Amino acid sequence: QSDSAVLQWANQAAIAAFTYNFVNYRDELQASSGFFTAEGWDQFLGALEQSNNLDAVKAKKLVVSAVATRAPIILQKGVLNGRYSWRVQMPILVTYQSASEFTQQNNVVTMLITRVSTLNSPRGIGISQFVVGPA
Repeated sequence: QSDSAVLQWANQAAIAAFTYNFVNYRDELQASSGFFTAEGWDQFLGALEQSNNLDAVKAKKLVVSAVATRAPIILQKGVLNGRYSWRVQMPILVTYQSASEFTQQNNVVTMLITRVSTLNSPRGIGISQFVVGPA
């Protein structure tokens, strides 16, 4: 598990979460579940639920897409609760658009990636915590 291996793996992860539309959101959602640890997935869902973004896309029939504003960094790394973790951070530009609309947001995604058995996640690592903020 390289630091760069985790960084990129964390790069796809973030962008994937903001790549879906009102037509396929269920496939896209469920697809990116491998990216997450057992609880990181529960956390990610709970966060989705609380946000409306999804209801917005479904309602206004939008196509979400995102791109990395800057390169992802590792704020801190090392053992957290007997599991080696990386706290990766990266800004993105989300683009909620349709035939009628076109919005953009500047977001900062922060993920806690930890090590996990390859018997459940062939990669070896997983997002234990996915957290979005503005600017």
